[PDB]
Amino acid sequence: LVEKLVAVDRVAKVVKGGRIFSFTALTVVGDGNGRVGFGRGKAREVPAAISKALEAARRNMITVDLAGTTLQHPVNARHGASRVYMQPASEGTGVIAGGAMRAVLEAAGVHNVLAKCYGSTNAANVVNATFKGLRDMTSPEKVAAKRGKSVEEIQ
RNA sequence: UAACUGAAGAGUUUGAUCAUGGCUCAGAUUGAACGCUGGCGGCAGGCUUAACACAUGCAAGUCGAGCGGGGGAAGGUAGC
Repeated sequence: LVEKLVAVDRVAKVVKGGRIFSFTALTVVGDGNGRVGFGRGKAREVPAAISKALEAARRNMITVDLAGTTLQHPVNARHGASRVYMQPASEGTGVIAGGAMRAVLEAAGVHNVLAKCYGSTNAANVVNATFKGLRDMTSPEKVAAKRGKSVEEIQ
């Protein structure tokens, strides 16, 4: 099970006579063959936050249907102010995307894809948008089943 | 046979946060200039500014089988 750590940030909370500092961690876990999830964790120390984030990522998982090593069709997704566009590519292209998208795509098992961010580049929001798009991608068999047709009829 | 296949972000407003929004950076390119340094070859390029003023040399001649004159070389013949 491959695990990636997207970002680590230090946050502060104000009390009388000083401030309390903490750490947040965003991580993405996956199997490399269509199962992927992400999570966040808050702690006083960085390793504890990473462990909690990994546990949350393992608890929140979905299944993604791929076409070999690439996407089925172009995808547009959004979450808040972050918008993402993803497009299938031919073999040998690679993963042409930013780090936040790259982590999710590589954990989910995509090898050739072109991706682009618009709007805000906040890591959590970008991961959310990419996750939603991968969740909502469809497939010819599902399309044929829903329309009451055959795969060769659908083309 | 073939004539196309293509898109990455980062820093900075606050005691944290999300958004909006400017500024800055990572690329490619040049008829370039400057600083330090400097062996060779091939192929290219070389006043972007004053359509400012120009010394000097060259950059449009050729035809005697169109024509009349006129020159200077030799040769031959004569004499002394």
